[PDB]
Amino acid sequence: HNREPRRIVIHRGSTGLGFNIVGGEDGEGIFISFILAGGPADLSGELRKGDQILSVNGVDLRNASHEQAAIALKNAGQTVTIIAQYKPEEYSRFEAKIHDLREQLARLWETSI
Ligand SMILES: C[N+](C)(C)CCO
Ligand SMILES: [Cl-]
Repeated sequence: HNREPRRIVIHRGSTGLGFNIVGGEDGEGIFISFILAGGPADLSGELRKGDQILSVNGVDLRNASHEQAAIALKNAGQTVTIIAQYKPEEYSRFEAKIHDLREQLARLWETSI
């Protein structure tokens, strides 16, 4: 898999981008948790679950809060230029939050874009 940052351009009409984000803790970043089948992100075929979102329309999200990221993505207009970087090892830390909890005995804080 390409692990280097990738410049992705999504064209959408008047809908969401059709993916979910998790993250926003300091040092954590903003990750794709889910891609909706038939949404603009899916149809493009370029984004994946476990991608970190580094930038949207020239707004740096590498250390954004969850709310900052959600608002930047929702308000990005119809031509969305994303810098993404595939980091599945870092992504598995979100899966470990739910796993660790069900073991130490649950949903992630997640927004649909
Ligand atoms: C409150 N949620 C995080 C679940 C969705 C909106 O950001
Ligand atoms: Cl660019």
